[PDB]
Amino acid sequence: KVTMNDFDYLKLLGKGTFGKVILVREKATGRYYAMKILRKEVIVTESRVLQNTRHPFLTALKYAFQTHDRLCFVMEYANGGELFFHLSRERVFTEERARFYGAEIVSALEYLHSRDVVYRDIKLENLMLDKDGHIKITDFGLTPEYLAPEVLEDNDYGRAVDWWGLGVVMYEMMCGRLPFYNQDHERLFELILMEEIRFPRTLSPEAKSLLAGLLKKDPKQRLGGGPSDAKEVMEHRFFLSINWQDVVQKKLLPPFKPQVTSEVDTRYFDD
Repeated sequence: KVTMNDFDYLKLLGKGTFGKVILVREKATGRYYAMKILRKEVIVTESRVLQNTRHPFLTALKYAFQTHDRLCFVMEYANGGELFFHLSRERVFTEERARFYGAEIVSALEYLHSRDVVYRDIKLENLMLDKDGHIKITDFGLTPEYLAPEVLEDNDYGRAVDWWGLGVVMYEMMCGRLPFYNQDHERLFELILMEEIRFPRTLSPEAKSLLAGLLKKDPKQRLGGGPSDAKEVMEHRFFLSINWQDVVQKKLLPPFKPQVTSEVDTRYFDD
């Protein structure tokens, strides 16, 4: 069985109300993982559910053990760096790059929704790349929150919020900044709920169509908020060139390859 003594401490990946996430190395394999340490005190929809949700673009739960105090989840750790870091080193991504990343995300989401699982955390900080250029949706953050309108108005974490999160993520990928990046900030509540999001002119009209769709304020009208869930999104104008089987097969080539030797390469483990 796994136990605290099976790992070497590397650094803190994230702290939080729920607990913390540490970057560790399993002495037996020399392999790297992120260990989420949840206070039992503080605490279900997070345990087991993720424990089993396995998908190419979802971080995998390697081991799940518990101390008498906390709950520990050792999960695979992408070593190709964080999306935020790559994005910012380019200000924006080519629309085809957005595309490449968004589709791997759509693939994960279609999957989670097929199991009546709402992700709630689709956002740039939760995105990393693995050694090969492929996306890994993480479960934790190392930025203003852009909750979905129905979450702000009704505390309604239904399927749609994931599509809303997909839109905010690609809007930033293609524009280089959030939708209300300049407008103060304590304004976010009223802006998200009632301000129209405007799109740069430099955006292909399909891309402009996708964003306008993913960012609909009415879940009932969002691209993906319809009973067909992911399908509305997989079949959007913006998404034609795509081969979804290809997508989930990791058969697509990543438009960017992180500069790591092997998953063992610890070079992205800094800033």
